[PDB]
Amino acid sequence: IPIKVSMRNLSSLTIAGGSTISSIDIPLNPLGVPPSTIKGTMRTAVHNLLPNGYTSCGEVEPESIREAHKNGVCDVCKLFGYPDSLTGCFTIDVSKTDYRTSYITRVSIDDKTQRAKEGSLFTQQIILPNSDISFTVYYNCNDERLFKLLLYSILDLRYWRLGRNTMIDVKVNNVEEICKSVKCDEEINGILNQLSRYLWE
RNA sequence: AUUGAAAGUUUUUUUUUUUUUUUUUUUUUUUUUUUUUUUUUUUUUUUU
Repeated sequence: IPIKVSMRNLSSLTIAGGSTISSIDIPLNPLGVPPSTIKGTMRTAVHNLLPNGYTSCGEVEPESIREAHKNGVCDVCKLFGYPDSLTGCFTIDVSKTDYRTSYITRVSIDDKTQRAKEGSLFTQQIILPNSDISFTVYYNCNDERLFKLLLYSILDLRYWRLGRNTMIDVKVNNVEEICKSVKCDEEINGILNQLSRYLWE
């Protein structure tokens, strides 16, 4: 079930990728925004903002993940996949490319005085705000509670940082096919309506 | 059902301080309010 999600950053969004040829203190990924960044950020938001009636490992160590999975549910961990049990649950791909770029710099003001610290000046590469990013979340499994959890994940992504504490506003450009596919629930309809438009008009 | 897997390149840092668009520069120098015009004409200090 495809989910055509369009996200537009509300600030000077940026991520650090890398390049052998680079000079900016804060690099950028050559392709743009990778699916891994989105997936990890969404998982973090879900764990920190966990909807009622769900379980989250909230662990980085795979051994700790296994220890949490000793009981063995971790609804969030099931949605994002066991380390070595399930092949997968959902996929993220980004098609749009060719973002805008500009080099800015930042300082660190002294505390005792109000002047900039001598030698605390570093630069940062950013993506210009109000730039649209479209990515599709292909959920291949067959489960409604996990699908609702994924929708809650996307919704919570709105109230969450994405790269250098940069605010974002997620928008879903498909409600008709989502309702047509399966489980056009009233709660599902309400959350999809909430995600249908930007939080900030 | 890929040899096979699951991890946000993330956190954290105010491009800030020092500096009066300031001093000097007189809206003055010149030009007669003069110029032609008669306070003039008419009238008996006086009658029954």
